[PDB]
Amino acid sequence: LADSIVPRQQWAAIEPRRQIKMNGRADEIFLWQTGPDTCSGCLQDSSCTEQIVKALQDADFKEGNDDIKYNFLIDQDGVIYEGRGWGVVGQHTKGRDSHSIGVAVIGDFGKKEPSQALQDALSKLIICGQAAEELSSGARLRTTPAMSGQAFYDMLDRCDGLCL
Amino acid sequence: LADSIVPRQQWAAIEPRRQIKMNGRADEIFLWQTGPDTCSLMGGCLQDSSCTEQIVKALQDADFKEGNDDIKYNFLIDQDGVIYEGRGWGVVGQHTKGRDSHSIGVAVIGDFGKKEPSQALQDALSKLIICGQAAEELSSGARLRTTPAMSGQAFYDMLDRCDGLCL
Repeated sequence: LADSIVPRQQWAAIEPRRQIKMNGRADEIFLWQTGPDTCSGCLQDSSCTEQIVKALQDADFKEGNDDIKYNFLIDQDGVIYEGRGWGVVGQHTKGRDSHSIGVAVIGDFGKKEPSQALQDALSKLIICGQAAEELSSGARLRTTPAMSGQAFYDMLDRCDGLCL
Repeated sequence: LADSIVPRQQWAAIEPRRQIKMNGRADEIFLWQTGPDTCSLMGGCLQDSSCTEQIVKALQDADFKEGNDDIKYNFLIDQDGVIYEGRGWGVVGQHTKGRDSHSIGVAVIGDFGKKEPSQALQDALSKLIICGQAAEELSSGARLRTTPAMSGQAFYDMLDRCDGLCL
């Protein structure tokens, strides 16, 4: 908490091969998980989650995407990573990328719920985005078990949103 | 909580005479109170009513008259937690003589010589900084600087015993 969002240059990101500007404020936030297999310890590691971001971008390329598919990413220790950033249409939620923000939580949460550190980072990213008119003040957080993992989904269901 | 910062145009701001950009993040936040004499201009209002937007405009007018390039502060916060955009992020203000080049000036609307600021105002203050830091506009260790003369005894006393805003 209290740090800055890690910019594209910190994790040595490649310029995108195409960047489509978003038509004003996003009013939705789609939460996805990178997967229990992301590894291809380093759940926090010593700045290991930073090369994972770099890698995810590389993966997203071979897949035909214009750049890493998410607008932001968050690791289990609470550090936020700038993906496509604010104002750019991502390629994360088929057919719904145009007016939403796509966030990816690094790791799998099909069995274990997210750390309070990760949850806090997410709440922060939302509050700050809204403060700066990047996100609509009513933006709903959307996800499903298939998207962010049963453990993550179950948690939002219990705390009617992020816990505490 | 989820509300955006109020942009210049929402309070009918007139464009700056000149806008000087700021090289590098700001490493310090200077706190100033608009004073007990804030209700002066026309003569509750300082509370929830949005008469506050009219006060921000009034301040700008006062600052122009004195020769400033625009309203003196980068941001202003009222007692209900509403944050208003002054000069905004990345621009040098004219709020703390000699120290404007690498800092952010925040004015708190009211008189805090005797009464501490509402909790709503503190949280907004807290949010502004944290979001400034997240967006890399303020350094990660930026110090909230002030004195009783600048922001009122009551405000100074509170930050002084909590080494910054109280949790």
